[PDB]
Amino acid sequence: GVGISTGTFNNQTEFKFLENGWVEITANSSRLVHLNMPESENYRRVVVNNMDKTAVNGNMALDDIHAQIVTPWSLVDANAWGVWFNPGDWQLIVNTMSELHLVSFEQEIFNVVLKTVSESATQPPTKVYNNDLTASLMVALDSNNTMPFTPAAMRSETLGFYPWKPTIPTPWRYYFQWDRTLIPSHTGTSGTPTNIYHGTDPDDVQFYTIENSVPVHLLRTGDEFATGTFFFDCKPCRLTHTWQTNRALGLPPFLNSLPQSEGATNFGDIGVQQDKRRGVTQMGNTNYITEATIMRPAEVGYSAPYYSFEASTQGPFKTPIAAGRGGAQTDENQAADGNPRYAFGRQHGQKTTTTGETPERFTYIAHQDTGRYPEGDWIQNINFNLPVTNDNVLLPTDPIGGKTGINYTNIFNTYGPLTALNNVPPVYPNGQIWDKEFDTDLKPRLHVNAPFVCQNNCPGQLFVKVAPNLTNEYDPDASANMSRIVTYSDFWWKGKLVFKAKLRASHTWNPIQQMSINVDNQFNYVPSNIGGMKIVYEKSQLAPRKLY
Amino acid sequence: GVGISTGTFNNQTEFKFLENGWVEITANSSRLVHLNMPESENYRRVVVNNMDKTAVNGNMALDDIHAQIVTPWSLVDANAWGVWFNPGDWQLIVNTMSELHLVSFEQEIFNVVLKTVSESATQPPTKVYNNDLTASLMVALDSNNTMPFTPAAMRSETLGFYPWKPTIPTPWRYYFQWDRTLIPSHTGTSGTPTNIYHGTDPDDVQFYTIENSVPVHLLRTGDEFATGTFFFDCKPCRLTHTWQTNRALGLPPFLNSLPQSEGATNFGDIGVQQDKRRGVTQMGNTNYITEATIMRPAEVGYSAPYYSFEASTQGPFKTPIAAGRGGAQTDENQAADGNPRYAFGRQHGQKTTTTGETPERFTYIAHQDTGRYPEGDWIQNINFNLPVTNDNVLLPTDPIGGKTGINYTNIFNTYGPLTALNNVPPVYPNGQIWDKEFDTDLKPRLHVNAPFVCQNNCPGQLFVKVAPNLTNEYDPDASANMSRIVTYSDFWWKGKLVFKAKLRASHTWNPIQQMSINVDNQFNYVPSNIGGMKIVYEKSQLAPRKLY
Amino acid sequence: IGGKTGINYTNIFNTYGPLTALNNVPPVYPNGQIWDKEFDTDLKPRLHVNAPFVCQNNCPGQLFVKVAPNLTNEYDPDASANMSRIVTYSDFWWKGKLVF
Amino acid sequence: PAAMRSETLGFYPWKPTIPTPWRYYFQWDRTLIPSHTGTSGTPTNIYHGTDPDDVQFYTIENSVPVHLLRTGDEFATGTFFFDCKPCRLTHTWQTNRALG
Amino acid sequence: MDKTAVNGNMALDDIHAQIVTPWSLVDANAWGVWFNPGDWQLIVNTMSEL
Amino acid sequence: VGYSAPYYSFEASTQGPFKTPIAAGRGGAQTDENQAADGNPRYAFGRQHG
Amino acid sequence: LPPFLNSLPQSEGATNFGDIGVQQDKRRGVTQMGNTNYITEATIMRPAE
Repeated sequence: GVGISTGTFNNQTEFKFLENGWVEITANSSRLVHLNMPESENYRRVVVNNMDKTAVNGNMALDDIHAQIVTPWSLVDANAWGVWFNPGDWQLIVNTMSELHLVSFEQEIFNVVLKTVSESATQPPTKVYNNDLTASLMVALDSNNTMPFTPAAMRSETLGFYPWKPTIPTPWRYYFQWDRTLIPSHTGTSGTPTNIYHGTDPDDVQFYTIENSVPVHLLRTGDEFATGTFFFDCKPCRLTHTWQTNRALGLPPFLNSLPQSEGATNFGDIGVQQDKRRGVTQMGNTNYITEATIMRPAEVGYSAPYYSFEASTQGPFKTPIAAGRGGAQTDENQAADGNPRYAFGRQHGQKTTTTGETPERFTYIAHQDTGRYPEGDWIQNINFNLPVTNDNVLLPTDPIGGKTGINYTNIFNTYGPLTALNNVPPVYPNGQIWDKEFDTDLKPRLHVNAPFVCQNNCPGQLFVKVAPNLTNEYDPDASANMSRIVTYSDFWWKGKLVFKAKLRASHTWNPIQQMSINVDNQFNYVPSNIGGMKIVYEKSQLAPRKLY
Repeated sequence: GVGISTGTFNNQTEFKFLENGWVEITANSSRLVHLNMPESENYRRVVVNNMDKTAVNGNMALDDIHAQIVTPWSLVDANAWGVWFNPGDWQLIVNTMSELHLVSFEQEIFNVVLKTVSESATQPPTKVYNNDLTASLMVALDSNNTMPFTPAAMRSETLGFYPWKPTIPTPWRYYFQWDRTLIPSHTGTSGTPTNIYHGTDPDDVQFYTIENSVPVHLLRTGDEFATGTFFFDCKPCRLTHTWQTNRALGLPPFLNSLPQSEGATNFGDIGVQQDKRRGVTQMGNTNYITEATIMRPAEVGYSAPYYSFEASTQGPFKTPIAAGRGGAQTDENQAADGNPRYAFGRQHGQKTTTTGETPERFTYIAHQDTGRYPEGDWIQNINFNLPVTNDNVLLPTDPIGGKTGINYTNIFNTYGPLTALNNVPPVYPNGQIWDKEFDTDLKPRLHVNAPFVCQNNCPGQLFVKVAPNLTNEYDPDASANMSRIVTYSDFWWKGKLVFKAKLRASHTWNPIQQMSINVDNQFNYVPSNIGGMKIVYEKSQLAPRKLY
Repeated sequence: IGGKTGINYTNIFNTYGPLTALNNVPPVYPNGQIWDKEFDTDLKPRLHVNAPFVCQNNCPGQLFVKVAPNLTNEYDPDASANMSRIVTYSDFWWKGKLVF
Repeated sequence: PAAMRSETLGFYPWKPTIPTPWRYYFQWDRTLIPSHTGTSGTPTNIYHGTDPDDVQFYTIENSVPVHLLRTGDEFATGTFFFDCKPCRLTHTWQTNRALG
Repeated sequence: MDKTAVNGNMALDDIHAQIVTPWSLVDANAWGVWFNPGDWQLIVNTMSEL
Repeated sequence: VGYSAPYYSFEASTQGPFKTPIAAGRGGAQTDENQAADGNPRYAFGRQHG
Repeated sequence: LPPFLNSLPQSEGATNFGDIGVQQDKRRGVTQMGNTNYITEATIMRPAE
């Protein structure tokens, strides 16, 4: 009814321990969503063109030319870790569990309130907000996944992370087809390369509308819309990292001489010469069996061509890399490729009382040792004389193509049938939870943006829009814009995400690295005297696991 | 039989998760115990007298005069935390659980081996060790608790903490009655005070023997002795600490002025004068309602007379204190009373390859804020004029009895019917697990040495002794010592301690302090290149809990 | 005591013992508290000095109330300023029932 | 408990009342050395800060289910049942000088 | 701290830290909420335990 | 019956000084409003509460 | 548990005493003095009073 509520606020996460060390995690989340009427009631087709920026030779990485369809609908997106967990629940899950399953997902909309602004133009020009009890909110649930899938976590435009703060939805848009061609150059190149935007191929035109595809529900004040329960079928995401490289697989060599005194410089020693040892190598012309030459079962990780831009029908793009380097060799100073860098605003983890429009940034360096250190690689000739000569090695200090800043590791690629690698780790709080698999014949082995991939079907997207509120003067045969009453809405969203985890067990004599609070990160978890909150990122794969 | 084994080595700890968030922890432990034949086969009554040490005036804290009965039996004692858990299992229990129950306890002895040394006196004088298949080992289990209860963890004489290292049992002894009287003095006292050892009261003489009290089992090589399962009935031991003092109980005052800018120096302010506020105090002649004067429901902790030696029938002793101070005010520099100090050797956590006979020491500072800071206490007159006068306060800088190093906090005592306090926390690895309740009419509310107190009955003590191996020449009517064959033994001990714990839950937005490994304590959990191991102490009450 | 003429030994005296008998606190009309919560500690106090009844295992839960946010048309969560709301208040009726 | 700050509901049934703005204590560390009037120098009057081992930040939203009430709505707590010792309405007069 | 900076006034300490929440509390834990002086006179004069 | 407590005794701890609570104070023929005592509570309140 | 005696008497008499063969600052056990290495019979921790 008019003065009857249709739902209940709930933002609790529960832990229900089953038998055999399985625990059912059910995270609830509720928000207050503020929605304005759209700027235009029509679908647009806008072409973005920053050709003045890439007209300077060398700046071809800054390309932004694309085409998109601007729709009057808005999207409610809750596909991020920080929507469902606070740092206490995340510390509990990360420290106590070993693997994670994704079970189900629901959402609903209740307690709709529509108000109209009537700006009484005084000399202090005021505005009185009145309830419009007969206005409607239009809600479309794309359960068959007919619309193009747009995850909002990649643009940092999901729901907010604080339960006591009102949030906004994202204006929806999708990509339209275009053709462009950009020839690269460098600073000090004679002439201008081709920088051409061709247009649209008629064989690839797809124009989607919400009205022709999805049934749209009209919600007044006493109405309530509830999505049913979707059920996932996914692979488990493991909360442990591996440390073993190719240099630490299998049986170590037997030491015939052990140290007799304590110290960091009392080393052990194999008492056999390198040309008198036993074991298997893969060098048919070499009697040396060392730690770098001994045969391993497979290879962990691979080398990829890093900072490689590939061009296609719609312009250049960067090549994605599955796992980057990180650990004792690389810091914030030592720049690497493969580690993602997140940017976000005050709604998603930045300090709420900060000044300026510069976002907050961090680079996520994972714990799994599956990367490569490109400054220590080399090729050598198959003759394999051990004091190697100048013209028999390919070093990373040798120029490729005459360019002194390019070596062979920039174009190297060692992916093969012996390559083993790991899935991507979850990133709290800004990371995505699930993702959709590509509708192609040969599917990729992993995604670099989400730990779960719903294979057959994913949860349908939820669209929302304020219904048009017309005035007395309205002529559809006139070419001008539709004149509407200034209306906005407030509704309550409530979701429920259910997981399933397994409690970890101790295997070693020594303790394990855990997530804790100390004197350094103390004031990152409490509000300030004004109420400024923030959410700093936390690691997810803390405990180690033996690979082999 | 002779060539048949009678048991299985087991040193695994299991975690069996039940329903409703309860987990059954079952710790197994196994050792190899090395036992020699006793020095004498008789019971002795030895009186220890260090009267030359306390003959100097002022050293009366160094009293060691007592009397004891030296028995030829040895004790197998496994009442310590480090016998049952490694640091990985302790990290799991401390980080994941909230309370701890003690359920049952078993032990057994198997695979007995008795050998005789026959020293063939050559010029390199050798010794050949021969199996004596008909020798016996005597095992007595005092299941009715007839012998006096002696816990070996208070003298650091339990079993070892490493499963791959052979251990020894403790030679048993108990206290005999004596009477002594020592009058204290100081350096520069005219004359000598009374330093007299009187003797034994005949009303209090108790001489216990193992043979007249306990049935003794004789074990040959094919024999095996197994204690049954004892079942505890105890209160649960909680793995969370409290932080709330008397200054943080109840509703805070309402602030009429909040800060407008961020900073450590933008304070809030109650906008009411101290003589115009509302609330309840306990001062009938004072209109001031401040944070120190406002009525609280009860009192947390108490003041005790610290470093107070009390004298009785058998000499002076220190007064035990339940909870000492510790935290932001006290460090290793700022000495305190109430916090225990442990000393131990290479078998119990010291570095195994260290040099010297100086033991390893640490002071255990707990996390629970239930102590007192004696430098900030004061008494004042009941007239309560607020700028207080010199002769109306009792300060800790005022001398008591004319002594400049003694103030009133050394003789103060504020235990009352309003005092609330907490049980003692477990100390890993050197701390005791269970303790026996006193057989008196009015029992103490807690013990300062063990978190569990078995009230009605405790597990019985296990005594062990090599049976006498006589030679051909033996005359009992001759006053000389019995001549025996030099014999020793090796047997395997195996115990099983079962607990019950409850998994913790998250309640706050912020994370909780956990136990972790880092770059500082990294090499405390791995062996060295010689095999030197150590066990450093770990805290047990890490998470906080609201008191009120 | 200690050379101070305004302090005697009764200010530092304490004669609580195992022979001490004493009474519970009396109710104070009208300003006094009715019930109180027991401390969640291992060794609990024998009485409280502020309420005659102490609910030992559990006490009645507290009741919190708040007016829901009433936003205007201009609202930007990415702006560091304060949320602008419509000035709202409430009136409700409370009704309790205590049985002795 | 709000009775210790004199901030409960009103005592007259025919008079409108207000509720109390909620707040709780956060952890801090401070140290104050006492003195008297006419003491040479200044004692230590230091506010240290917060211990990270004792930080507890509670919110209503993450802990309690919150009901939304419009005009036609009504919220009713169930019946809680106490288990307490009886409070006696008689006093004792006998000292140690009047026993036996 | 300006109040307790004068020597001798250390009973007037008010330094603490608190969390200020936007919620309000309905508290009816007092004797005067439930009884008028007539009912209190009846209970006090006629009864012995409660 | 009853006990003696250290009266107007301020104890200090981690978070500052506080007064020691006393269970029962004196009162009767010897003590009046003039004769100040310790243990008896003192209430302050406003127009809403009496 | 009493302390272990490393030297027992060899003759009978009221003045043939035993002796702990460890110095007072070299013994093991639990005390309640955080600033003292001496473990004597008056300093050693007892369960209650």
